[PDB]
Amino acid sequence: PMILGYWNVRGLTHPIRLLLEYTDSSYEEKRYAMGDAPDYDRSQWLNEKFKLGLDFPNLPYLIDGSRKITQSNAIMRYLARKHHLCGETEEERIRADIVENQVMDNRMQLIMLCYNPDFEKQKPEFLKTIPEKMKLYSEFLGKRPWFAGDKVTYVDFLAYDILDQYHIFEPKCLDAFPNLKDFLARFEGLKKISAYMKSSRYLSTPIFSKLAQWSNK
Amino acid sequence: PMILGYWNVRGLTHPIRLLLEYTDSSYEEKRYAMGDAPDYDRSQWLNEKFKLGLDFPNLPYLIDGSRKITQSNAIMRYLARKHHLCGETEEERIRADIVENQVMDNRMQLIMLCYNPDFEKQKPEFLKTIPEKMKLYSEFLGKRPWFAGDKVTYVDFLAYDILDQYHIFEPKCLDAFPNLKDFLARFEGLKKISAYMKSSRYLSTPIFSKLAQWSNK
Ligand SMILES: N[C@@H](CCC(=O)N[C@@H](CS[C@@H]1c2ccccc2-c2ccccc2[C@H]1O)C(=O)NCC(=O)O)C(=O)O
Ligand SMILES: N[C@@H](CCC(=O)N[C@@H](CS[C@@H]1c2ccccc2-c2ccccc2[C@H]1O)C(=O)NCC(=O)O)C(=O)O
Repeated sequence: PMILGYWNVRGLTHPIRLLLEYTDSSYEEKRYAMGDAPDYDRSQWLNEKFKLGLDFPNLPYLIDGSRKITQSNAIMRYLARKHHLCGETEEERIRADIVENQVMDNRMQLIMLCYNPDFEKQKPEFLKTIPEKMKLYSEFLGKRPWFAGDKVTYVDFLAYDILDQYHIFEPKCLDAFPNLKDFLARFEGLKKISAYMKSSRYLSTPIFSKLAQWSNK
Repeated sequence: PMILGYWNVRGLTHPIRLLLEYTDSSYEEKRYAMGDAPDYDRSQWLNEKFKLGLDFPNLPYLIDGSRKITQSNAIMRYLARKHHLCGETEEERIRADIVENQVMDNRMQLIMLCYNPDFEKQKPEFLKTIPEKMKLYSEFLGKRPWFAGDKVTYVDFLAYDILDQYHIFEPKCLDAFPNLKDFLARFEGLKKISAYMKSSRYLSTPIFSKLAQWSNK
C-alpha cells in the first residue's frame, strides 16, 4: 500500500488523509509520537529521517510505489493528478492555485498565534480579523458548490480543513456566511467522507503538538 | 500591459520579475514604498488595497486584462502555463511541486531570523544549518542542468532566487557545492536574464523591508 508519515496530530495533514479516503486509496499510516515535556523527544522520527530515501526529508511524506514525496501541497497535487481532481479549464486552475496558497497563509496565521507564549494576550485581536478572512472565502465561493467551479477538486479538501479549523477556534465565525456552513455540510456529506468520520482512523483533534497553547491535547 | 504590484524591495518577488523578463512579457510595475521607522507607513498600498478587484487582496499582485491574481506561487504558475514552462512529464511535475514548496520553507526560515529582534545572537545558530540546506539542493539537482530536468521550468526561477539570497547572506555557503555555483552561472548566463541585470529595472537588494534586521536598506 501507499504509506503516509506524519505526527499523531491533525496538524496540516487532514487534507491528505481525507483525500486518501475519498479516492479509496490503499494506504497505511505511520503516526510518529512526540515525547512529553520538558524533552518533547522527536527521536521516533529523527532516527529514520535520513533513512527513507526522501529528497528533502520532512513530515508529512508519502510513499507510493517508487515515488517518494514530501511537501503537503506537492502530496495533494500528486494525488489530484493521479485521480483527476485538478481544474479542467484555465479559470479553474487559477482559482485552485490561489486557494491552495491562501489556505497555507491562513494556516500559518493560526499556527503562529497558537504557538505564541502570549496567546491569551493575542486572542482577542486575532478574533477581530476572522470576519474579514471568512468574508473573502465567502465572496470567492459565492453560489458555486465547490471552490474551483462545477466539481470537487483537491482544493476543496484544503479549504474544508482550514474553515473547519477556524470554526473549532471560534464557533460563531461562519454564522454570517451561510454558503460556507453549507460548503462544510456538503463536503462532510460526500459518502466516503461521512464513513471516514465515524471510523477509528479519524483524527479530528488535537490539531497542534504538545507545545502549542491551544488544541495541544 | 500586465501590471505587477509589490513593494520596492526584492522580497519574494524576484522570480516573477525574472520570469516576466525571460518570457518577453509586456508589463509595467507598481513598486509601493513603505515609510521609515517607527511607524513604517504603508498607505501607498493600503490606499488601494481594496480598490483593485482582487479576490484576496495581497502583494504581489498581477493584473493581466480581466485576470487578477494574488499569491506569488499562483502568479508563477499562471505565467508558466502561458509560456509552456511547466514540467512535461509526471516526474518533472513532481520535482517542480516539491521544489516550489521547499523554496517557500527556506524563504520563511530566512525571514523568521531576519525579523527576529534577537538577530545578532540568533545568527550563529542559523549559519550552522545552512550547509545541510545547500546539500539537499545540491543532491537533488545532481548532474541535471535544471531543477525539473533538461529544460528550464518556472521552478528554476524560484531556486535561483533562494540560492542567491542565501549566498548573499553567507558568501562561502556554495563553495562546497560545485553544481550549485554552476547553476547560478547558467541561469545568470541566460540572454534575457543577463540583459535584465544590466537594466534600469533590476532590483537585487534590499531583500527585506525596512523593518528587518538584515538587508533592510
Ligand atoms: N511546508 C511543509 C511543512 C514542513 C514542516 O514544517 N513539517 C513539520 C510538521 S508540520 C508542523 C507541525 C508539527 C506539529 C503540529 C502541527 C504542525 C503544523 C500545523 C500547521 C502548519 C504547520 C505545522 C508545522 O509547524 C515537521 O515536523 N517536519 C519534520 C522535520 O522538520 O524534521 C509541508 O507543507 O509539508
Ligand atoms: N503567501 C503570499 C505572501 C503574502 C504576504 O505576506 N504579502 C506581503 C509581502 S511579502 C512580505 C514581505 C514584505 C517585504 C519584504 C519581504 C517580504 C517577504 C519575503 C519573503 C517571504 C515573505 C515575505 C512577506 O513577509 C504583503 O505585504 N502583503 C500585502 C498585505 O498584507 O496587505 C504570496 O506568496 O504572495
